[PDB]
Amino acid sequence: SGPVPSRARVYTDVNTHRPREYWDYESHVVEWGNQDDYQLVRKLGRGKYSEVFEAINITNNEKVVVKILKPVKKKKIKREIKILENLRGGPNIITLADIVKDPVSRTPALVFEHVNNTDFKQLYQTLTDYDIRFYMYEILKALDYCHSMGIMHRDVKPHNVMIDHEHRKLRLIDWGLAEFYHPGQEYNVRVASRYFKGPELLVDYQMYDYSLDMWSLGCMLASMIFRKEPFFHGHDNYDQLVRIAKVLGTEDLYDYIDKYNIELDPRFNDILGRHSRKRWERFVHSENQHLVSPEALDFLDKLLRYDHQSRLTAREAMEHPYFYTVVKDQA
Ligand SMILES: O=C(O)c1ccc2c(c1)nc(Nc1cccc(Cl)c1)c1ccncc12
Repeated sequence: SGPVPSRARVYTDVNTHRPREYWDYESHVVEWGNQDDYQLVRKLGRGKYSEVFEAINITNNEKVVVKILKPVKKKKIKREIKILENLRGGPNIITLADIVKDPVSRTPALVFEHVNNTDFKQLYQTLTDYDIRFYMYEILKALDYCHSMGIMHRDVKPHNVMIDHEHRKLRLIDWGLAEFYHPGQEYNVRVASRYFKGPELLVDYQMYDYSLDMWSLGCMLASMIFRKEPFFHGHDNYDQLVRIAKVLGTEDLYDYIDKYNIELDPRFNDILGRHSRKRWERFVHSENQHLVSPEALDFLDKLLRYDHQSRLTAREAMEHPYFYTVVKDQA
């Protein structure tokens, strides 16, 4: 009978109501600067499809970041650029400063705003209960903004959240997997990073939406409040669902599969087994208790749901009691 269709509960038709130039990124004309305006200082890291460098803009001595793209479809480069241009100036969204090309190799590169980041592997262990609430609220500002702008990030994870802790400044980076939400579209499920993949990706339910990012956020929150990084530690995409099922239980998983008429891959039948929904208190211990509260657990419970439609939206999440003290302090 095929899967049951799904629509986002919020910002459903935002792209339909915009001119085609907004979302038809393949038609976007890119104007490439000369990479000679930037002098590379050092390599910061290598990605799946990019090499990132710290650089200096020789014209004004500003420190920037240059993301040299490895060859990918021109379609995909135009998508990242168009999304970054559409989101530019939005709350906690990384700023695309320039688009250049090396004169010799012709390799395209994206120039970004520099953030003085403290890596999550060093930062998260130092965060107070207030800090987690504060930064979660900052991520929510970025997500509600991009979702309102008709964009799903599709790769929310600690590496993609650059935090200048000294200045309490946060930027959501790496828009390379981001996509425009169009109601009825069947998207690629080979997105996000394993540990942050929502159950919709794991069961191959393609008609997903912005709510995908809310699952990923919930994975981040659970790792922060429980000091268990990553929270769901699967060995592969199949075992990832098993790890989730051992916490959220199998009853709701099978109800989700039923509701959407999802044809489940036959290997899941043997590996999923039967598991009760675990109480969040089972993850609380002497070393993380100070980060856990009834508000944190209620909020986490409302993000970590199989049914993507039942998760809090970024706007609903911002209104949660977990953030009452942050919201008070920001006024
Ligand atoms: O991709 C983007 O959108 C993107 C955008 C901005 C930054 C970035 C990636 N990666 C950075 N650093 C980084 C750190 C570790 C490994 C790698 Cl590969 C990169 C970085 C640092 C400071 N300011 C901005 C950025």
